[PDB]
This record gives sequence, structure tokens and C-alpha cells, in this order.
Amino acid sequence: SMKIINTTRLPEALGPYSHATVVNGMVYTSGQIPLNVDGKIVSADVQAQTKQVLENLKVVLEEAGSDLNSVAKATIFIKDMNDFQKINEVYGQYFNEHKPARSCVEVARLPKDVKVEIELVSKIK
Amino acid sequence: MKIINTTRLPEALGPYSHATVVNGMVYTSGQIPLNVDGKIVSADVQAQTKQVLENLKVVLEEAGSDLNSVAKATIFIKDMNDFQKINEVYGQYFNEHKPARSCVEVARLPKDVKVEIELVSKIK
Amino acid sequence: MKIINTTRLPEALGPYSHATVVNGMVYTSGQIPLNVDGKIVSADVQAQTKQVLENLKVVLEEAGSDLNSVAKATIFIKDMNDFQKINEVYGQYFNEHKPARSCVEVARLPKDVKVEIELVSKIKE
Ligand SMILES: [O][Cl-]
Ligand code: NA
Repeated sequence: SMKIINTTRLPEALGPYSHATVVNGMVYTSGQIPLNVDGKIVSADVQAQTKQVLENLKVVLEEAGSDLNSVAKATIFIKDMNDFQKINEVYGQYFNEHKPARSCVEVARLPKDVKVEIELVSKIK
Repeated sequence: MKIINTTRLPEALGPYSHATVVNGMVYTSGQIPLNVDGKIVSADVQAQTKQVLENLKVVLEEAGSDLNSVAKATIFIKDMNDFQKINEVYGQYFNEHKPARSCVEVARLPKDVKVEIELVSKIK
Repeated sequence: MKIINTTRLPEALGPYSHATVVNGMVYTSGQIPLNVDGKIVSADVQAQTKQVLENLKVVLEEAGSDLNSVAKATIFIKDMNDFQKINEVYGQYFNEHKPARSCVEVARLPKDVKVEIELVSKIKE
């Protein structure tokens, strides 16, 4: 019915949330932020941050039995709409052949003062 | 498609409903900390968070779901410095069951509240 | 999974599509108030809301869905002071059918538009 996805390959979801759920053949990821497995921000650089988020999401999807080519929808929450071209360049490297639906908005603030946070909805397989 | 609107909460006034149910999935509206009179309960962020989750529990129940069936939660907040206080209350509702979550600080919330939460949940 | 791109609307720039359709559901990209020339139709927030909802009406049709099939709307806005005016336009599109909704004020939207709306919808019949 429902699967709860948590991988020690990734920085822990501390406290009351998990890396992803799988319900009715759909994966719902948590928002990923640019932490490595030690739970440290990888870089001040917004392109380095976007790559770590997308590398994190590739692992979530693998563990949930999905892949990037199965993504229906991404939401990109960012700190600075002026970084959008830089973020979009890196995103386009992960979403080349497959181009899912997307929304990108500038928020006030992200966890740990990170610059980018991305959540996915993906199909199993 | 089933439209959910419970009289156990203040009416969703204007062009929305408490939730919809489609293909065995409940999509809640973003709840804000209105009491049953439709007044903001308090300026206190832990009270607001509790009011929001109490409201969402009633929505899930009237939609044929429950908090243990939640897939995904999105938490929109006014102040990321309140995150630990919000998380404490949140973990009283999602204690054994820990669904997927995103939490961002927005610029401003309806009625200048400090938290709004929406859920995606499985029908039991 | 089906990819939706309509020529009726300004092209998705780079690595996204107008919508995806997967397991009987349409996920739309967030629509901003661009006309078919990809220009911001107007400074007026009610004209912008109208263009957004006209753009989403066409995505839903191309996806094989409609406004009376919508499960969930997310309304991103630049100014909570505009909420009454946006809601007035939105209620014209959602009078017979009232979906679930979330509405939040973001710091900034693409091209400094005042409103952006994404939808999750059921395939029609
Ligand atoms: O939060 Cl991984
Ligand atoms: Na993360």
C-alpha cells in the first residue's frame, strides 16, 4: 500500500520525515538540499549546490524504484531568481531527453540558508 | 472525483474545497490556523501549527484517510527560526508514521499567519 | 507517461514540458501570464490571473483533461494585497468545480510576474 524510503546513502531526514514515500505507483520525494552524507553544505556555489541536490534526488529515486526519466513534476524552490540561469544550466544536464513538468519560485529562506531545494513526483520503474 | 467539505471545520468560502479525492488519493487544501469560528487562534507559532494539524486531521478523516496514510506534506512558514518549534508539534502528529516533507519560508501567508500545511494522503 | 507540449502556448524554454500525464493524472508546469508571443500580457494582476488560467485551460485540453477535473491548484503570488482581485478572476474559472487549493506569497516569480498557478488534474473520462 505505502512504502517509506530512507537511505543511509544520503544525509539523514532528521526527526519526523523520510526521504520519500511510494503510494499507488508514484514516488513523492522530500525536498532535497545540498548536503553530503555528513550533513554539511557542499559549497557556497549555486551550480555546485544544484548538482548535489540532483545527485541526492537520483539516489532517492533509485532507492524508491524510479529514475530521472520517470519524473512527472519537479518544484524548484530558490533563494535568488537572479541565480535561475545558473541553476537551469545544471538542471538541464540531468533532464536532457526527459523534460518533466516544473515550477520554479523564489522563497524568502530555505533550510540551513541553502540556495536551492528541489522536490520530485515520479512514476515507479 | 469526490469533493470534500466537512461541517466539522469553518466553511471553505470562495472557489475552493477542504479537499478532493481522485484515484484513491486525498489532496487537501493548505490549512491555516483558523479555529471553528474562522478566527486566527493565536500569534503563537506552536498553537498555530497544532491548529493547522488538528484541522488537517479532521479533513483526512472526513475524506476516508488518516494521518498514518499521508504520502507527502508541504509546510509553508513565515520564519525559518521557528522551524524547531514547528517540528516539535509536527512530530506529535507524525510520530511513528514519517511521510515525505518539504518546508520553505515564504514571504507572506494568507491572513498573515505563520504556517500553512497541505497534504497528499492515501484513502484507507 | 505522456509529455504535453502545445504550440498554442509560448514554448517551455529548455528542460521542461507544459505538462506530463502519468497513471491517469496531469501535472502542469506553473503557468505565468505570457501571451503566445511570450510577452507579459499586462501589469494589471487580474489580466495576469486571466492569462495564467487561459494558458492552463489550453494545457488541460491538450493533456485530455479540463477545469472541472482539477484536484489541486497551487497559487504563487507576489503580493497578498492582490489576493481578493486574483480570487475574483479564479472563481470565474472555478465556479461549478471547486478544487483543493494552497495560496502563498513568494519573494519573486519568473520575469517579476505577480501570479503563477500550477494544477494537478484527472484525465477526462
Ligand atoms: O534530507 Cl536528505
Ligand atoms: Na536533503
